[PDB]
Amino acid sequence: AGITGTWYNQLGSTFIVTAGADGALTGTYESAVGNAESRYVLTGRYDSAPASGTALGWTVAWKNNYRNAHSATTWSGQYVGGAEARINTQWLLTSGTTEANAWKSTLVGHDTFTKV
Amino acid sequence: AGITGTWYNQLGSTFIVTAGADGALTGTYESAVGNAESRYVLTGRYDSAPASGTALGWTVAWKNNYRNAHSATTWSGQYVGGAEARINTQWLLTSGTTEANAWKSTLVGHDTFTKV
Amino acid sequence: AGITGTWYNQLGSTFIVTAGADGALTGTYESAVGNAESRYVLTGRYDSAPASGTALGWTVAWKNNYRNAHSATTWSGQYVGGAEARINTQWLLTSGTTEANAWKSTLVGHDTFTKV
Amino acid sequence: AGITGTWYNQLGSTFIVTAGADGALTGTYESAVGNAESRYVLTGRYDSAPASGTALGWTVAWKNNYRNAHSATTWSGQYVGGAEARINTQWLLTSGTTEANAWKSTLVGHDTFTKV
Ligand SMILES: COc1cc(/N=N/c2ccccc2C(=O)O)cc(OC)c1O
Ligand SMILES: COc1cc(/N=N/c2ccccc2C(=O)O)cc(OC)c1O
Ligand SMILES: COc1cc(/N=N/c2ccccc2C(=O)O)cc(OC)c1O
Ligand SMILES: COc1cc(/N=N/c2ccccc2C(=O)O)cc(OC)c1O
Repeated sequence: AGITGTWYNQLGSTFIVTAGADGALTGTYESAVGNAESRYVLTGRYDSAPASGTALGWTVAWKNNYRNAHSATTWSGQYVGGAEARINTQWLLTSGTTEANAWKSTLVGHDTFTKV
Repeated sequence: AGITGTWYNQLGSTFIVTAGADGALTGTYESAVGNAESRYVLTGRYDSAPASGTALGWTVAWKNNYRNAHSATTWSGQYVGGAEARINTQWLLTSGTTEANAWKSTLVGHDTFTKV
Repeated sequence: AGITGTWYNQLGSTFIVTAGADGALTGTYESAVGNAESRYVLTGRYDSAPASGTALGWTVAWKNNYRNAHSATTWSGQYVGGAEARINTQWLLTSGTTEANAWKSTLVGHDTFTKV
Repeated sequence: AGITGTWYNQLGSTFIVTAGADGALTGTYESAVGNAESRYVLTGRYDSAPASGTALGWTVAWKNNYRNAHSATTWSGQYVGGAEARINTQWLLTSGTTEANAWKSTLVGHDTFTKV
């Protein structure tokens, strides 16, 4: 219930998610940045029996019917309930690269999600 | 096909994955370290129409029928096919923490998966 | 000039730094969290001829005359001038560990520094 | 003594370091990748009174007499002594960027240094 809903990050990206009773996370992601357009499928897992924030993570491969950025982002964070529910994350964005360029394949950042 | 199979990291953890034609990653993860025992459900996404490496990612919430470590790991990387196929990753392990311990909620590492 | 001064992060930690004409960073760090007390020596490097933020980084080994946490933090970020000068960073905190526990040796986070 | 010497990462970059009794790391870094040429000054800190691995870190701003990549890398890790001494690190490479490209300013990787 807590997790399920629409969330936006500081970049203006949109995350629509449903938390299943089995610890599954499914929804779609709409990105404000990068080489993207439209929504992308997301899938993740969360602690369906948390103690403290709720640990969760999700992935988006930046490929839909319109574009392919040949990359994937994984968000690792925790959900924090209250008046102002937030999802605090750290993410890794890996681009498919040649062996020579593999060293600079992964970006790291942090996103804060606000529930609408 | 290539991604689909049983993989092992340096630590001896086992990742059994099924790669869907649509870009879905589904499977089971069995760890060799941490507050864990047995297999855990994994879910991810991958680039199903790659260009050189194949971008992918997945999440495991460290909760099963036996234990709950109140944490989740996300692996972000690329599959490199060939005679000696590998999955080179970087991971974030976030524990559910109180707001006071939030600064030290996330661990970062790298794992190399092979079929051996 | 820009970089040189007293800065505080969101945790209430204190960073006193002087930027040398040669791209050197020296000062002391006073931590609000962890197993620390008093100041610790810091050393870093910055782009003394920036274009865009100014790229910089610094390290602190958590050892002084009073305590030893057997760990080191490296902050990688950029300085951004203006009315409100800020240092936006990502950090890695590695703890000396045995080979068995090396996998969980490194924490990752992000700090924003405000100049006073 | 142990840390002091010439080390090489997987990429073939060369790290010449001097470890001070007081916990200072000073030296030169010569890269094998990126918008770089020649040696760059490095500065860091290390635990000079370790317990098993030895925590350390260092920074290189990618500016010298020949080029300026307007970026800086920080390596955070541990020195493991013995017959086959190694320095296992994780690094953050931040480029100076405009505020619009700040989200993708930082790369993350891992380097293993040996004396061979
Ligand atoms: C690699 O190239 C691309 C990058 C991209 N980054 N998104 C993100 C990545 C990490 C964290 C947040 C976002 C966020 O959007 O909130 C999005 C793309 O789809 C537009 C794309 O093609
Ligand atoms: C929350 O702290 C925990 C950490 C944990 N590390 N595993 C991993 C973490 C990152 C990358 C690989 C592994 C790997 O095992 O391959 C496993 C746990 O199992 C419950 C656990 O609770
Ligand atoms: C490992 O154990 C310790 C950890 C510690 N984290 N500091 C930090 C680490 C990363 C980022 C910010 C801080 C910050 O303080 O702003 C500080 C210690 O000195 C108190 C200490 O012993
Ligand atoms: C700003 O983008 C750049 C990246 C760059 N990568 N080096 C490294 C980065 C991280 C870890 C190891 C290395 C290593 O070389 O061992 C080197 C540059 O030299 C100017 C440069 O400009």
